[PDB]
Amino acid sequence: AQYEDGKQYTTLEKPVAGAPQVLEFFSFFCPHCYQFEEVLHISDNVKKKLPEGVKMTKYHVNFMGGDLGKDLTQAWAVAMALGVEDKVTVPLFEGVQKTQTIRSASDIRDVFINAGIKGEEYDAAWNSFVVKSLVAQQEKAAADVQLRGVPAMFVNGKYQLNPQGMDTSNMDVFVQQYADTVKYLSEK
Repeated sequence: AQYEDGKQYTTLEKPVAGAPQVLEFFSFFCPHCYQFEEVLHISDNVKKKLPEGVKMTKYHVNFMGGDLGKDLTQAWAVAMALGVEDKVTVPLFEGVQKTQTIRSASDIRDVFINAGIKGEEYDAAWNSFVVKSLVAQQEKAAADVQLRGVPAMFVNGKYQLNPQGMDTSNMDVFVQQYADTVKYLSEK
């Protein structure tokens, strides 16, 4: 064809029932994720081309950066609860990978505070049970797909984006190609 299994995507030999339609996994420790977010804006360009009535889900993972990694997964859960993903994603990435000023849960908190979230409000969420189930989801969803690497995108629990089998000479072209593949899989 033009879109072949094993080429721009792979198929899960054990499909996942009830999965979010589009599901993306990242880590703030993950350099390609930094690239995916900061330079390419993958998640944004995928949105731009998805049909809609399509919901997009992004989760963080634990298996990178040990103790801090989990803290980051809890923090991302807080981001989701307060609806502030848009305001912390960049400063988290740059705190972890660029400036390297994030070394403790407290430093993570500083990003939120500087992003305008209120101390009381952050700590509240941080410890809230709603956040606890949101950590659970992120771990469950990753668990439901054998996830061992990031970035990673899944479409309806049956197809996994395979960016390695796509052209990278031109950034914009890689993104378009990525995005369109997501559309195609969406329509499958």
